[PDB]
Amino acid sequence: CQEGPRNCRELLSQGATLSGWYHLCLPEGRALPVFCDMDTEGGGWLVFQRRQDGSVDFFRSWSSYRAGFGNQESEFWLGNENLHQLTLQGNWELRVELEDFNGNRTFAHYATFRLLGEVDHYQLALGKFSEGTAGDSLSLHSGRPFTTYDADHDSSNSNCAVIVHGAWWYASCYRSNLNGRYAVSEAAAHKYGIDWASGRGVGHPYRRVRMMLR
Ligand SMILES: C[C@H]1O[C@H](O)[C@H](O)C[C@H]1O
Ligand SMILES: [Ca+2]
Repeated sequence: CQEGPRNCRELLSQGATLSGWYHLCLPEGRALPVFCDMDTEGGGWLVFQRRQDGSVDFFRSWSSYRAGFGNQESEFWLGNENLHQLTLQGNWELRVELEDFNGNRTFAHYATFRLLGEVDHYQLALGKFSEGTAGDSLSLHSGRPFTTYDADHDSSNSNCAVIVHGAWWYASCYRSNLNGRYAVSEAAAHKYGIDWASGRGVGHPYRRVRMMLR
């Protein structure tokens, strides 16, 4: 791509008012299919992660997390390199949306979100918590490198990704684990699941999750 829209706000501004899959032209001149939410909170949100049904396996390698994986019509991880490139310029606010098995929605908002490069293991650079009924469960993870089952960078004597079955900016191990193993009900819940500590707490998973930037 020579050029095209740099982000979902630009798309909205030019009259793309329906949420859905669009192409962004990234700073290096590469076109990237992304999901834009044009409707929630004024719209213009780049949805980079979504859990909905357990249809997609989230227990994936460093390379899969780097490049992205999943299905456009359901669950996906956009990819760490994409997120690093997107967030190299500009301030992007993070909105996390969580929905439990009862359909109760709760949200968390952080002022900025940025990923460092692969050399720094896509370390998370997270702004301060602004508001959210779900509470703050990502602050712990700021300043921490990403780890996967084949790339242990956490602060644990073991590999947190293996132990807890996911991929995240693990410490030893987490306050949030949104890329963790899917569970279709509280009865099928895993020891460590799609957890938000300040929300429903560790071991008490959610039914739907999105992470998104604007
Ligand atoms: C071993 C450890 O794993 C994570 O950090 C959980 O949040 C709490 C705990 O059980
Ligand atoms: Ca370790």
